[PDB]
Amino acid sequence: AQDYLKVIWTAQEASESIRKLAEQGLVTLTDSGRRAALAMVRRHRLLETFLVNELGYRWDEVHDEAEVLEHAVSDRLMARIDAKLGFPQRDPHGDPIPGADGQVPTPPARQLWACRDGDTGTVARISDADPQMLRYFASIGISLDSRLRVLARREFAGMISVAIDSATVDLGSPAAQAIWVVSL
Amino acid sequence: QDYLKVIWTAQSESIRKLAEQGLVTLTDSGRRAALAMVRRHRLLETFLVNELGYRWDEVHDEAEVLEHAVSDRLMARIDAKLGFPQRDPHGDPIPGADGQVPTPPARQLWACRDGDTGTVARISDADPQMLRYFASIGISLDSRLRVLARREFAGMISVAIDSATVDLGSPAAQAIWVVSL
Repeated sequence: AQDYLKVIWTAQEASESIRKLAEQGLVTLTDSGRRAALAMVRRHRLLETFLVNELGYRWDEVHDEAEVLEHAVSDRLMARIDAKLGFPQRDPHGDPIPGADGQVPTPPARQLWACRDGDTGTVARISDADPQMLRYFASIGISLDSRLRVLARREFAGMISVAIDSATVDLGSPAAQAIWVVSL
Repeated sequence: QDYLKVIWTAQSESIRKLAEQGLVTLTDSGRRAALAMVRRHRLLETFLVNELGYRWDEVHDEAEVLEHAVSDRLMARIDAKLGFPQRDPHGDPIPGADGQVPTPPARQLWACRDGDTGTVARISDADPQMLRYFASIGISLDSRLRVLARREFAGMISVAIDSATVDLGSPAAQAIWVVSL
């Protein structure tokens, strides 16, 4: 039932259990659903950061693991992970790690598809909904904090070329439309 | 399924269900499946203590639950973190990935006789209160001991530490294993 909270919430970022969340005064996300979904997101993202940074994972596999440990990790263990991790703020993908209060440090970023020619920015967020995408960005050089310079906006070709802190590369419309970037 | 561990440490109808899986009084695949869970609930304890700053006596109730959610890749990478842990924070030997299991000719403390000396190497984590007792009186792994007075009745034994002299009861002394050198 709690698997849809990190969905209904992450939408702005099967009815069986939907009528079961509202059975807890939880759901139309009310005031409690925000902190519930934000807590579960905190656990998931923190697990991603821990597996990647400490246990030497790659940012594409790290998801399918944390989707089960979230239902077997205590709050003590989670707080000591958050302590060892340096109290982080973001995924290895750039997904913001909220605080225990509802901080959710969202960065002022728009999608690489929303940019135009001559614009520059820093890769602050990469979508994780598909590991092949993260494998591709690992293949090129699109990591976090990478600085991109948009060269060509060919909407007719459904592409957009960018320059990377290294070389140029051509990214498709759905490719460069996951990856979020902060301007200038 | 947790019985796989307790039947391995010493070596109802809950054990027959492992003969159903072809595991048990341990078979080759049975003692090879106990090696798994035993590596889990051991690498997990030494990871909690050594990396995430735990303090024993409360790593049991955690690893006993994480053991049912750790993948072989996760366990192998934890082992690669520690690199390459041969023994529990309580003293239980980490079974080698091949299945060697280090060799500790270790006797009980109560089973020792008067005058015997030896390095302690394994402590039971069944009772965390007992672990806090062992921490406060000053006994931990690798501290040489000397059986001074094994009193068969009523359940007492006086031992000399290298830190002292402790009068340990039988329920306590039945939780210390010791090698002799």
